[PDB]
Amino acid sequence: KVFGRCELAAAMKRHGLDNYRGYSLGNWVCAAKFESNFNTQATNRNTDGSTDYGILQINSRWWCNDGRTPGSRNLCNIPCSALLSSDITASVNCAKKIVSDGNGMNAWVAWRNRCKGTDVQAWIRGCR
Ligand SMILES: C[C@@H](O)CN1CCN(CC(=O)O)CCN(CC(=O)O)CCN(CC(=O)O)CC1
Ligand SMILES: C[C@@H](O)CN1CCN(CC(=O)O)CCN(CC(=O)O)CCN(CC(=O)O)CC1
Ligand SMILES: [Cl-]
Ligand SMILES: [Cl-]
Ligand SMILES: [Cl-]
Ligand SMILES: [Gd]
Ligand code: NA
Repeated sequence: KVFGRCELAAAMKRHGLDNYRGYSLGNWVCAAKFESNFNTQATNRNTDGSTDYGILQINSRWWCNDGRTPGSRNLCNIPCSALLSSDITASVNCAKKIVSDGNGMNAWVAWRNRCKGTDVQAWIRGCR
């Protein structure tokens, strides 16, 4: 599924992401835009053999099982394929554990380089 901006904000807000660990809703929509272009089905292969999955490009090295990332962890206890669903529940619960782990939203390279220090509220501007 490719989400609209307002549609994704209302779904992330309903799953409790708004101000989660002090990160306003604008930071999360911004991250999703530059990680996946709002597409749940996005995948990107990393040079170490791990793969990034879904709207927030979560990372088979540590967070989920794709059966092809040797000696990796599954700390969200999910198949990576669950992170590609039109339902973002798995992606959101998994992101709650990542952003809680010590480095906050710096875990998302595109958030750090394209959202951090900007007018992030612009990303939910006009939404009900
Ligand atoms: C809401 C309208 O803006 C829709 N829109 C009309 C055309 N826009 C005009 C403009 O945005 O000023 C220019 C192109 N636009 C650049 C950009 O958005 O930054 C990329 C495509 N957009 C992406 C989007 O808007 O989400 C969809 C089409
Ligand atoms: C040409 C306009 O589209 C100018 N636009 C500024 C104003 N936009 C317009 C809008 O989308 O309504 C509102 C804020 N916008 C939200 C979003 O696009 O998702 C993020 C910033 N954008 C990033 C981008 O377009 O890639 C900068 C370019
Ligand atoms: Cl915001
Ligand atoms: Cl594996
Ligand atoms: Cl933090
Ligand atoms: Gd824009
Ligand atoms: Na794994």
